Amino acid sequence: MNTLELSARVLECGAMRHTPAGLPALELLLVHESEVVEAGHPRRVELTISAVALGDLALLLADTPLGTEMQVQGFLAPARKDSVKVKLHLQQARRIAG
Amino acid sequence: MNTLELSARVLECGAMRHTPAGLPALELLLVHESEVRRVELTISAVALGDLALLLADTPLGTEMQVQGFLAPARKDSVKVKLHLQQARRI
Repeated sequence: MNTLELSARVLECGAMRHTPAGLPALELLLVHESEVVEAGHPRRVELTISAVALGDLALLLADTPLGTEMQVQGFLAPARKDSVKVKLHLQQARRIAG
Repeated sequence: MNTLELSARVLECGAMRHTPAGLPALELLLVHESEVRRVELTISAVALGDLALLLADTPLGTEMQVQGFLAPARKDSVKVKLHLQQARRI
């Protein structure tokens, strides 16, 4: 089990790249903001996380306007081998239109 | 919406403490295993109140199913922490 669901705004949207096998790959920077209750107390949560799309989601998310609201889900992986930093690997994403 | 569901093994289980409000608090280190190399996801988790009592003194190596929200370890930190809202053994 490894699945993160998150609502966020696109803070940065990289240039479209491709793997050697020609697969589209895109890196984005997402910023999440919300209030949550912890142990029975209110708490502001502001999370910035790097996310990677590969394949069809990369094509879908390519050139997303900055500030765009999104709803994504995917799995967490270390940024780099043995890294304590984490990156979200997108499996689902949808661009919300205000 | 900010919810992470994760199966993991307890790599580190800290000593239980208490916040300035007398609330029980515990810090653990969890490791999740995935395939393609040997992908090893490590995640620092924090348990409060009742969950801290449940997880306190958990033997290392123990398999857990956890759920909660992610937040930065601190102001502008590049590191994250999983704030546990649910957790269960085996």
